[PDB]
Amino acid sequence: SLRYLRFLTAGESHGKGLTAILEGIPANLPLSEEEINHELRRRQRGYGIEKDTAEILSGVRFGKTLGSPIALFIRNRDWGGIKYNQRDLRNILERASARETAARVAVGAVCKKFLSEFGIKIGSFVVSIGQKEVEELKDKSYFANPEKLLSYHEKAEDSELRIPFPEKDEEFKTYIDEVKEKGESLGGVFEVFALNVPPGLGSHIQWDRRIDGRIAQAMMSIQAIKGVEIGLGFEAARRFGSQVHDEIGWSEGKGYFRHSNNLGGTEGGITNGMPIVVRVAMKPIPTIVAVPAASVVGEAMLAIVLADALLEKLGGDFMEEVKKRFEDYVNHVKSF
Amino acid sequence: SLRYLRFLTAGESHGKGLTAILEGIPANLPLSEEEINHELRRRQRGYKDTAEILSGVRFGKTLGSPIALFIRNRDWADLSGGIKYNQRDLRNILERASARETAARVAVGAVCKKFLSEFGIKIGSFVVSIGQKEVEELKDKSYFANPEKLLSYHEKAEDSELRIPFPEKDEEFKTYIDEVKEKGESLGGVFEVFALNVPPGLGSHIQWDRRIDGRIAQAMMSIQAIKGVEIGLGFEAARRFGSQVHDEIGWSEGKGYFRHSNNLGGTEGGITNGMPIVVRVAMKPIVAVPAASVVGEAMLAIVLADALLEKLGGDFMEEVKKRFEDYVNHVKSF
Amino acid sequence: SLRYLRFLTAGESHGKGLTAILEGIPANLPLSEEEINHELRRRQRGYKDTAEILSGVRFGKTLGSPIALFIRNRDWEADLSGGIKYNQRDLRNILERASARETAARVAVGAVCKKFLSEFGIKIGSFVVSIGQKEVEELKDKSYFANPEKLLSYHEKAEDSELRIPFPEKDEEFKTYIDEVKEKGESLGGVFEVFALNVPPGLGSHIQWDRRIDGRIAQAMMSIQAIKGVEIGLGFEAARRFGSQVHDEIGWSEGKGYFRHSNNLGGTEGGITNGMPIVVRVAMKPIVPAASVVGEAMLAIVLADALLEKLGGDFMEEVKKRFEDYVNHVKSF
Amino acid sequence: SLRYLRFLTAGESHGKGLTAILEGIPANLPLSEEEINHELRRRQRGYKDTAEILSGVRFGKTLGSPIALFIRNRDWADLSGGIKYNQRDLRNILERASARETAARVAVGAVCKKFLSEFGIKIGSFVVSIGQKEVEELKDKSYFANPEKLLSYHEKAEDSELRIPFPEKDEEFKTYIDEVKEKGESLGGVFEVFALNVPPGLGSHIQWDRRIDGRIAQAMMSIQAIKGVEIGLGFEAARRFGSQVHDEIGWSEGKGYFRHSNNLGGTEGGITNGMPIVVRVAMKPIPTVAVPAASVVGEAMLAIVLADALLEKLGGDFMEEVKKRFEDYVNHVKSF
Repeated sequence: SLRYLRFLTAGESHGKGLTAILEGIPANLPLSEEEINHELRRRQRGYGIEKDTAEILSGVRFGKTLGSPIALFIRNRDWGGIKYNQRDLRNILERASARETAARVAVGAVCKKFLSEFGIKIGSFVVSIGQKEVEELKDKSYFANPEKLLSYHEKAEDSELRIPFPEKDEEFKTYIDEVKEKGESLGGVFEVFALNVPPGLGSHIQWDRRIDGRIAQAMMSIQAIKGVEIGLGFEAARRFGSQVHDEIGWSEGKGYFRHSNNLGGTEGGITNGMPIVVRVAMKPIPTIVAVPAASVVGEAMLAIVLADALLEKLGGDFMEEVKKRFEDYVNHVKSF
Repeated sequence: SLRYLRFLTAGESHGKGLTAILEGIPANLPLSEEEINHELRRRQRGYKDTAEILSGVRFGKTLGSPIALFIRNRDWADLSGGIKYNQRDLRNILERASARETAARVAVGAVCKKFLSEFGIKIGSFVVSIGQKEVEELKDKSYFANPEKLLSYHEKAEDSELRIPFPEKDEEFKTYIDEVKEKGESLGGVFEVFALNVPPGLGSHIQWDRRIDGRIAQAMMSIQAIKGVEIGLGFEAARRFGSQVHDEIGWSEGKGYFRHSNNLGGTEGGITNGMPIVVRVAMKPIVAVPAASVVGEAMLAIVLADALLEKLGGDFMEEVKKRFEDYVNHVKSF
Repeated sequence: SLRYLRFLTAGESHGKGLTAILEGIPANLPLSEEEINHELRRRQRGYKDTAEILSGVRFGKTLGSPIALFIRNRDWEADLSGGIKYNQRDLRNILERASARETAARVAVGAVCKKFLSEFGIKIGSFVVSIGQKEVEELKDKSYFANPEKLLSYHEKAEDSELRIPFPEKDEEFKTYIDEVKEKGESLGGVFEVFALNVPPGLGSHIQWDRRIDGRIAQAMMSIQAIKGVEIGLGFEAARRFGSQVHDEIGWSEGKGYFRHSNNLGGTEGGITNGMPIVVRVAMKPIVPAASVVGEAMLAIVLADALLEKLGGDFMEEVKKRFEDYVNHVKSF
Repeated sequence: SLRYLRFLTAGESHGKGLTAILEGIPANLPLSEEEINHELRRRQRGYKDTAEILSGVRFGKTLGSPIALFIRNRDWADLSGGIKYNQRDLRNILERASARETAARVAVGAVCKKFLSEFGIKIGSFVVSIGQKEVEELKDKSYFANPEKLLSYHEKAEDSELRIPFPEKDEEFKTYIDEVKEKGESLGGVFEVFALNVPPGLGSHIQWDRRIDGRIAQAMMSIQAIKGVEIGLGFEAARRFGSQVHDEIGWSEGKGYFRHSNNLGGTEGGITNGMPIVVRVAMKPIPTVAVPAASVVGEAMLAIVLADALLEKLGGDFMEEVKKRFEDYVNHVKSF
C-alpha cells in the first residue's frame, strides 16, 4: 500500500485491453504517450500491429499533467479457482497472467518521468538465467558506483537478454536453447537500482513506513518472483559486521556519504543517499525466457515506490512546488 | 500495510514503555496476559518483559473493541533519521529505531497467533545459520513439504540456546560465536519461519498489493536488520529447471487438493495454496538472529490473521469459525 | 474512504470520456452494460451517456477481477481555489475535472453496487423534497421514514416526475416557479431524500470513529458537487425536539425480530444500521433531480462496501449464504 | 479517512482508561500534557480528566515518533451493536460506544490544535440552540465572513455554562432547560465550529474522497448523537437564490483574492478558499443537554481534519521544514 500515490489496474489477458488509473502525480509534469510506450516496448522484448501502446484518456493537456487522475488504456489487439469459485481457471489466469504487468509498467513509466525531474534515474540488468550467471558481476563493489550501474543498464539495453555484457549473448543463447530442447523452463535473477535518491525517504517510526519493506512488497508482488534482497542480502548474513558495514564519509561540498554500498542504499528503514540496489529472484516459468521482461517490470515497481516515497516527503500539487521543496531539503541534507 | 486488521505501536527504547493498539480481532476470543508474556519472554530469550492489557478484554475474552497493550519499561536509522527529522541529538531517532520496538510487534503478534490457533493454524520458526556456520542437516529443503518435520524443528529450536533445530550443536555454534566475539566482530544469521494448516485462497491475484507473497515480504523485511527474504526455495529456485521447482498438484478423496513438494513455500500466483507457508529471512550483522526469528513469527502471524479475516470477515469467533468451516469444505469439495 | 471496495474515477468534462475502475465486487454477479446505462440515463434526465465494460465481466457475470468502465464523451470532435492549489493559470484545467460531469462515472460505479445490493433484496431510491422556497407540503411530516411501502411509492412516482418530485401532479406548479425565477437572472438549489430498504442491522461499527456508518454516508453525500448539507433521519429537526419525540421505540415479534416503531434516526443507531430504512436528507446549493440520482449511487457504494465488510466473500453464492446466516442470527437474537 | 495523519483510540467507558496513538505530527513541535488537559477539561465542563504522554515527546518537544496518550478512568445502539458482535451482555457495547470515547478524540485533537496554531490557524465553536430555544442574534449568518466576530463568539462562549455566545442569556436557557427537565425530558442542540486563517488549497476536487467538505462531514457526523452537518449556510442555502448565496470574489494587493461573504463556509468545489471554515452540527436529544460538550468534541474533530489536510499539502517531518513550505505556499497564494 502506497502512502501518497494511488493507482488501480484492470483487464484480462484476452480481453479488450488493460486499464489503469494513477492519481497523485503533480500538475505541470511534461508527459507523453511515447514515454509510456517506450517502457511498454522494453517489457515486450523481454520475453524473447504487435507493439504495445498506451492511450492517455485523461489527466494530460498540451503535453502536461493537469493534476487530475491519469487514465491509460492498453489495447490487447489480439482481440484462485477455488477462492473465487471459478471451475474454469481461464477467468483466473486471464487476470493473473503476466499480461497485467504491462499496466504496471505504464503506471511506472509515469513515475519514472516524475522522478527524472529530480535527476533520479532507475535501471536494471539480468545477472543470471538458469544455472548460467554473469561472472563479471559476482563482486558487488559496483553497488556503490553510479557510473558502473548506469553503465551496466546501458549495455543491458543492447542485449537480447538484458545482460550487462552483450558479447555474452550468443553464449547465453546457446545454453538456453540447450535447455529448451530438453523441454525445460528457466528462471533468473536481476538487479534493479535507482540513482541520486536523497537520504530521508521512508521512515523508521512504524513498520509499514520502512522503505525496505515497501520495496520488498512491490518486487515480490511481481508474478514468479520468489526472492528479494536489498543490497548484499543473504550474503550479508554470512559475513562479519566489519565486512558489511558501509564506512561513513563526509565532505564540505557534499555532506555525508558511504564508501561502499552493501546495504543497498537503505539504513534502518530510511534511504541512504547511496544507490538503491535491489536483487530479485524469478522462479522458472510454467512447466521464451521471461527474466528480461521481469527486470523491466522491476524498474517500474521501484519507480512507483520511490515516486510515492518522494511525494510523501515533499508533498505538493504542482512540479514547481515539489522541486523547490526538494532543493531546500537537499540543501538541508548537504549542510547537516 | 494490512487489509483488515489495523494496529500501531509507540514508545522509545528508554522511555516509560511501549504502547500498542490492535483493532479488528473478533469478539469472544479467549485472551490473557500470560499468552502475550509468553511470546515476549521468547523474544528476550533470543536477545522480565511483560504486557498489561488496557482494553478490549473482559472476563478473559475480547469484546471486539480495540485492544490496547502497554509494556512497562522497568529501567525507568541513525543519522539518516537524524537528517530526515532534523534531529541533531541523534539519540532521538536511535531510541525509536532500536530493535526494542519489536517487543510491541511480538505483543501484537501474540494476539494474532492465539486468533490463528483457534483455526488450527500453527506458526513456528528456527535458525538455520549464524555467520559462516550453517545447519548442514537443513541443506536439503525437501522438509518444506513436511508439516511434522517443520514442527519438530521448531520444538527442538525451543530447547536450543540459539534456536537451532539441533540443540546438541549449541556448543559447536557457541564456540564459533564466542570465537568471533574474541575478535571485534558481530554476526548476522538466517532463519526460516513457517505456518501450518493455512487454507488455500488467502491473499489475491487481482491487484499487486493484495498478493500474499508481497504482504509477507513487507512484514518480514520491515524487521530491523533484515536484508533478504524468500518464499520457499527463493533465489535457489531461480537457478533450477522448471521441473525441479514445480510443486506437482495432487488430489485425493477427503484430503482434497495438495502438492507433492513445497519449493514454492506455500503460495502460488499471489495466493496461499494449502501447503506449509515457508519464509526464509536474512539478517545482517549489527547473537540477535534467534530473537529475530521470534519477531518473524509475530510478523507472519499478523499477516496471516489479517489475510484470514479479509477472506472470512465477521465480528465474533462463532461467526468467523462457521465461515471457516464452510470455506474449507468448499476447498476440499472443489 | 471505503473499507472493502476500492474504486477510482478519471476524466475531464470535455476530454475523450470518463473512466472508472471498481474492485471488490464478488465473482458471478450478473451484470450488463444496460443496467449501467439505465442509471446513466436517469442522471441525464435530471438535467445518450453509454458505458462500455472494459473488463471484469464475461458471459454476463462478474469475474471477480477489477471492473473497468469507460463513458465516451461522444462530442469529443470551484475554479480559483483549485487554480491556486495546482498552479493552473488556465482555470479551464480545474473546471474540466471539477465539473458535475464527473458524477456520471460515480453513477456508473454506483449502478454496479446497486445490482450487487439487489441480490440481497436491498433497494435504493430517492425523490426531490424541495426546490428553492417551494417545498412539497405533503411530506412535511417525516413519519414515512419508517414506512418502506411509502418510500418505495414516492420513488416510483418520482420516476414519472420531470423533477423527480414524489407527486407528478405538482410538476406544473414547480416547473412554473422555476421558469419564473429563471425569467430573472437567478438559479435554484434544492433538497432531496435518499433511502435504502431491507438493510440488515449491524452494518458499520461503533468501535472507531471512521467506521461508523453515519460518518461514511455523510462523506459520500457531501462529496457530491454543490452539496452543502446532509442529515440522517430528522437531522436538524431532531435537534429541536424533545428526546421522547425523536426516540424510535424498539419493538419485537416472533416472526420479524427486533424493529422500531418510528424512524427519526434514519436507520442508524450509535454508528450502526438498526434494520430500519436508511434515510438521508441532502441539501444542494444553487448552481437537484440529477443530484438525487447521484445520491442513490453514493449510498449504494457505501452500503455495498459496508455489506461486504461484514460478510467478506469472493463469490456471490458464498456472500449470499453468509448473508442468510447473518440475518437469521439477527432475527433469533 | 485521513490521508496523512494516523491515529487509533481504545478503551472502555469504565475500564482502566483511554488509550490513543497519533502518528504523523512533525518533529520539534512544543507539546505538554497541560495543553492536552486544558482541552480535556473544556469537554468535561460541557456536560479532572488528565492525559499522560507515554512516548513521542522529549524535553517538551515532539520527537517525530508516534505519540501515545493514556487517560486514567479513576472510577476504576447497544442493541444493534449487541447483535453485530453477538454480545448478550449489552454492557460490552455501551462500554466502548459511550460518548466517553470522545475524551480520547479530544486529546488527539489537542495535539492537532497546537500543530495548527504554529501556523496561526485557530479553531473555536459555540452553541446556537438548545431544544426549541435558539440564540436569536445569530439567526443572521453574515458573521460567517467575519473572523473577529467568530472568535468573539467563541471567547464569549467560554464564559457560558452552555457555551452560548451570550453569557447573559445563561439564566434564561437554564430555566427553559430546567422546565423541560421537570416533565422528564431530554434536549438536543445545534452548534457551529469554525477554523480561522486556513489558506486556500486544502483538500482537492480531483477525487470524491479528497474533497474537504466530505472529510469534514465524516469527522463531524462520526461524533455520537450527531445527526446533521452543514458547511456554511447549508440547507438554508438550498432554499435561496444563487445570487443571495454565492460569495463574490474580490482582489487586493495584500492577501490577494478574498470573498465578500462566506455563505459557502470556507470551501468551494471541495477545496478551502481562504475564508473562515464554518460547520453547523446538529445533535439529537440524549437519550430517550450535552450539546456544550459536543461542541468541544466538534473542535477536536475539525482540528484533526485540518491538521491532516494541511500536512497532506505541505508534507514534512519537522516543524522548521513545514513552516517554510507554508510560508512559501502562502507567498504563492498572495501573488497568484
